[PDB]
Amino acid sequence: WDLVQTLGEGAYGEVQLAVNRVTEEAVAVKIVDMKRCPENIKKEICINKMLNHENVVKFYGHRREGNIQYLFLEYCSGGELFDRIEPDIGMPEPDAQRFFHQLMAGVVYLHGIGITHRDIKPENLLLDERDNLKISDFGLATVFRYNNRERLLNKMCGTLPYVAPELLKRREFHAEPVDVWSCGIVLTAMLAGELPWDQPSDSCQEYSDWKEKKTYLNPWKKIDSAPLALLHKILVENPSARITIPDIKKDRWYNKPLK
Ligand SMILES: Cc1cc2n[nH]c(=O)n2c2cc(-c3ccncc3)ccc12
Repeated sequence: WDLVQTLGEGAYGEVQLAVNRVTEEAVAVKIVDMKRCPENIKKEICINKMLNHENVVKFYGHRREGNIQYLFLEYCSGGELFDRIEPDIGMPEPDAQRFFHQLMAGVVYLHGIGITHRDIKPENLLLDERDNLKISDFGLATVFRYNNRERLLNKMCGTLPYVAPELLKRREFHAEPVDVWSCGIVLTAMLAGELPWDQPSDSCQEYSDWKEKKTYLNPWKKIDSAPLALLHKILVENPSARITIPDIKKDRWYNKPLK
């Protein structure tokens, strides 16, 4: 394999595009220099070897080589879902809905084999050539159920505007509804083209305005009542009152045929 261009850097390293010379196959390569991490990078591989789904970025292999680690990962040639949300516009409601469905199938599968991605946001929803959505990056993901026994979480991980309010208050919390919340901030982004708030916290006027049901404001006013009816159920402060993926699957707007 040989490295063509540089797809998305940041911290852990870079995903670079790599095309093989002879075979006519291109598939991305995360590059991690452990000088910082060795016990973390083996957790992402652990968790990647578990995964196999049409809505999750496939894993292929890895080669440790000195301080360097290479994670060979399915190439998603449609880029990020971040780059298809237009500022203060968002996207066509029928495209929003199609992506939510494929997003609920990826997380329904994760949750079923006891993984939680923990940092779901548009940057981490890649897309293939036929524009099917894939869940990407499991280096913050973790095992919230093993041998049919659930472990509540307590560590603060994620990105502040997608994170669930209980992750800043409660000292321990279930992993599933934190993924359900993130997926609802992603639904507001796809239909509103802005993120509602910095963080779901209490000295934050925007979140306090949502809890007061001031939907006559941004971003909620750019969203139609059907899919705003559903967001009302996902972005609930109390995790045990919050909706679940089987009850999203029966939502009016989730099963509404959109043009
Ligand atoms: C950050 C990241 C991880 C990744 N894993 N697998 C992939 O395809 N990517 C990425 C692919 C792109 C991309 C960029 C331009 N055109 C198509 C795809 C960008 C970032 C990533």
